[PDB]
Amino acid sequence: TRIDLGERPVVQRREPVSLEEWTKNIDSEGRILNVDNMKQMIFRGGLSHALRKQAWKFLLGYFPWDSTKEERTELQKQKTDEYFRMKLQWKSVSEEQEKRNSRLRDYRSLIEKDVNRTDRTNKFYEGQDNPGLILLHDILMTYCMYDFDLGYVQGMSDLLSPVLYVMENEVDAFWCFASYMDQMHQNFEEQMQGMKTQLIQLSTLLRLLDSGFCSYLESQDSGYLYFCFRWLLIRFKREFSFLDILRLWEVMWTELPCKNFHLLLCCAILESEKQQIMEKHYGFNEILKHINELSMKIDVEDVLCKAEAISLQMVKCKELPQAVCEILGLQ
Repeated sequence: TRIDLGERPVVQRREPVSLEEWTKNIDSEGRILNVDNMKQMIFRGGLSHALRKQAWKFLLGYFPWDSTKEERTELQKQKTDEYFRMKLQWKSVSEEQEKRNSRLRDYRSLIEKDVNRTDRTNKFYEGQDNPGLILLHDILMTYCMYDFDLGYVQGMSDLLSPVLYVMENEVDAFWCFASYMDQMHQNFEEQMQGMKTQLIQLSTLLRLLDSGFCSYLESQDSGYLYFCFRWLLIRFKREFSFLDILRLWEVMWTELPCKNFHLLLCCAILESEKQQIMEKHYGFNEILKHINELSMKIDVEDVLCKAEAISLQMVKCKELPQAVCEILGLQ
């Protein structure tokens, strides 16, 4: 016996924010007028392709919302200088230095490995002669100079590639990736807490939604949800088309409707596959295969709707447990 969530609302989404709608909210000083409203619009509709390059800078934290234009143009000047200063640090490393730096050449081999593996049918990264791959490589090496303790960990190029695609500039892509890595950091740490914390948080959400399904997974030894690992590490990057991911991440970065919205996206997908898994009586292996084969077969708009529908239903609940309250950011 547990919580009655009540009925699930139906969610309606809106058209993406146009370049024109954006420019209207900018004053003469280049400040943004209604932030909360713009965030609501970006969450509700996403961003038009033309608006994507400027607005992501604000979404990712590269440009502060309260900034003016002169503060931004001043910021880019410092960030350009700060970037190439760090790029020079690894680029001036000699063969002799590499022999004696084990951590550095380890990072480099991991980078070269993932880069060749990243988005190779995309126009930006296609072909072995593509400048885009060099940019991927360079930005990732420079991030090793920026954060040497973390360096490069597998899956970080999957996070960078859409950011590099949108920004197209080496300096801009780095600092956007840099702020993106700040929130994504504990995913790639040595003993990784925050992958474990997210899996714990995720199961907590599911036990509230359908506890029968959770009891099922425990019987199938799927109780710790390792099949959700790929989802959480790279934020669904492998489950969606490149264009779909752009829209998916735009919406997430608004930080609306609640905290850890990406966990509810997991719930959204998981409730759609809930019946097939239980009927066909899938075990841990069949579940992992079923979810991996679910790639590219998921509609973004449908999932964003269900995920928000769920959050609305949880926040409204007076009997909602405190553990979930913390996860959704109500505390």
